[PDB]
Amino acid sequence: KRPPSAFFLFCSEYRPKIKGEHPGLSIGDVAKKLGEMWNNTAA
DNA sequence: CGGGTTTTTGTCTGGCTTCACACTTGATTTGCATCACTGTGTAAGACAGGCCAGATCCAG
Repeated sequence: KRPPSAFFLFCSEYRPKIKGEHPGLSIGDVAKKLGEMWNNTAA
């Protein structure tokens, strides 16, 4: 159901970067980082 | 006016679930306001007025 898109793959691939490089915070900071990274780069 | 005898329950007690709860952003899906119109209103009766007809009256 609900076939994902390029952004969902971006999330599922680049969230573990911040989840393993800085595990001291919850994935709220990881989402915030991934979002400020996507907004600064292209698609 | 209040003594017996079961119901009706929140806990004490601490330790096992299954759901609850921060963030995105780009869609995707619902929810709701807006606009020019609609149908149901739906057959007879009362009254004045012109018109001849025939009754009402006049005079040789």
